[PDB]
Amino acid sequence: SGFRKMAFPSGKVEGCMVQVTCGTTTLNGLWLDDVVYCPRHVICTSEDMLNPNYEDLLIRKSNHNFLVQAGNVQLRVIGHSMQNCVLKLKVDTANPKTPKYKFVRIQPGQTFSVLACYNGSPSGVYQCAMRPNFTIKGSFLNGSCGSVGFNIDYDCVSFCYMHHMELPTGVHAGTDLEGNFYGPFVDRQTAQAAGTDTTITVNVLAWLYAAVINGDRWFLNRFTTTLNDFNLVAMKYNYEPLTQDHVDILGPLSAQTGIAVLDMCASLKELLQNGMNGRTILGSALLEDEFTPFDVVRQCSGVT
Amino acid sequence: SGFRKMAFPSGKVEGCMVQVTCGTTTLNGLWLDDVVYCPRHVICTSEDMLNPNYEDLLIRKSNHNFLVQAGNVQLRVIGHSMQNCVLKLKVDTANPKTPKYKFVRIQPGQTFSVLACYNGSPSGVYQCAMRPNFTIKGSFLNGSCGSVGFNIDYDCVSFCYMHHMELPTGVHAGTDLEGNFYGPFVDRQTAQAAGTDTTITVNVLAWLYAAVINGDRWFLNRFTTTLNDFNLVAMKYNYEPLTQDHVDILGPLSAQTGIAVLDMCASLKELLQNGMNGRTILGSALLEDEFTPFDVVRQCSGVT
Ligand SMILES: c1ccc(SCCN2CCOCC2)cc1
Ligand SMILES: c1ccc(SCCN2CCOCC2)cc1
Repeated sequence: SGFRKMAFPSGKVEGCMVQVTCGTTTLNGLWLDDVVYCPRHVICTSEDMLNPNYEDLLIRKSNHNFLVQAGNVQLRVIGHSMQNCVLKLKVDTANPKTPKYKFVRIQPGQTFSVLACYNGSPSGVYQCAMRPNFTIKGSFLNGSCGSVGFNIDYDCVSFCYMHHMELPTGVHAGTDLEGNFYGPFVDRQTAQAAGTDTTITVNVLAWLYAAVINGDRWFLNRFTTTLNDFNLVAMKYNYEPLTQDHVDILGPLSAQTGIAVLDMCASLKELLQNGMNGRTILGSALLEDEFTPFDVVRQCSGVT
Repeated sequence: SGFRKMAFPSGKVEGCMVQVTCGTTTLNGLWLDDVVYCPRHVICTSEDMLNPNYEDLLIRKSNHNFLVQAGNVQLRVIGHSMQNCVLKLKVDTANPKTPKYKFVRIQPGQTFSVLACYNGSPSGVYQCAMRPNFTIKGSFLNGSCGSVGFNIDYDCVSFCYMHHMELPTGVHAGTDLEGNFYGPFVDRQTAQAAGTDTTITVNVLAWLYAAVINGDRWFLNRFTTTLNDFNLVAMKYNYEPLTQDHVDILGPLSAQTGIAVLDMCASLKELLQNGMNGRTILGSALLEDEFTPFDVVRQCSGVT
């Protein structure tokens, strides 16, 4: 029993982290096979970052300008290319610790683990969610760029995020591993404001199911609702609309607990309208939205 | 910027996890050098667990009754001994992935990472604290016993916890790596009730400092207090007494922020007396106590 905000074990990703230096900028890269992936802004001076022309800055860079260090050993760069907002540095050595892997682009509401790194060395691992406004709420200091977000399926690491920047509001923006930003963000030091940070409703419902499975049940009420009625309440409270696809994904948790999805929606509706009245659910005084239905099943069933 | 509940990177510990089976009981062991450490209740039938005599049960066990599997490869057991509530299985092979390590016994209020494992395979990593009642609030299903808690200092893993049992209240109890339980708990299926789960005051103050460093400052007030006055409030709210040792440990955070420790105590006093009034601090609607002063400095400074 118990329910914790749990990250994937980080060892497979730890084995992939390297330091990339270009001139005076050092950040992190991801070494998979004979390619090192890193944010393209590694080529920028803090001056360049106000309005960088990346193609023009890169003309001034040779293979030997990218210094790649894996532990205390230098890798030989034998090619480089820019794919969207990432650089791919071809090295002469395949990473011997390369796990089975994929590159995936996640949808808002999806959770993943971040291995926060500095100078190619891991500092910590935490769980977070792609917010509906395509930001994440991370913990990143200068030097953390190129840190990655991932999910694991048994022995296959799916990489979904590489860290690139902090908005003036202290929320985080980044790319998939093909270098495409999540949301409308660009790798430039400009005014970039995030949109509404709505609550990920299907994840709150998943976590309420986790609560019931773990014996936190005070919030279960006598009511039900409809998807349309619930959705009127969701819109009022800046919650994401609930779809039938979300209802279907919650089916296994509904089945385990015997609480119909729409009844749990009616419990959620009362919590929104009434507040928690100083009570907690799974040690939280707010409704947690960074567990997916898949996360709750995985944790509640003990998948390795 | 940002502040996350962050676990240590788990790779060094992942390399140490093995499956231990005795008869029909499978749980996790920790393989360091040529010794595998696991809970002694691996020798018990669910029947034995009501009133086990471990010395008598162990007489019936030979080296060949302990099946130790590291990945898909069997280890040869060449000796076994019982140290308090752990078994030490001597194997014929030193773990080649043995990190630099220590065994430490932590104090209540200290935080550590747990690598939750099943059948010797890692499922997840999370951060938690030794509660003042010597329980922890984990996420452990059947088969998770022998999962370990640890801290890392650069390249040295300090192991502080091995998981042994769940109390009837769904909180967790375990040992240090010499097999001594934290608190008064025993490895028997009996009535064992936990004492008061007080709040770890020095950790709340550390997290309020983290909040100020990260720009969450609404709760800063115009007041100060004394250690005696604060402590009268702490006792009323089931907070641990604050000592001058705690004040001294908060000194670096006081210095960074320019907020005297006793002024932050006065802010905490007002939050206790007034509540949060529907506001949040670092995305929490309650006062978080599972970050130590050392954790806040580590995260806020980017140690690897
Ligand atoms: C993010 C990162 C990688 C992928 S793999 C599919 C992408 N393709 C395949 C390779 O050419 C470019 C487009 C998906 C999402
Ligand atoms: C917990 C686990 C191990 C230690 S090392 C010091 C313990 N000693 C040394 C070995 O003999 C038994 C006593 C400390 C706390």
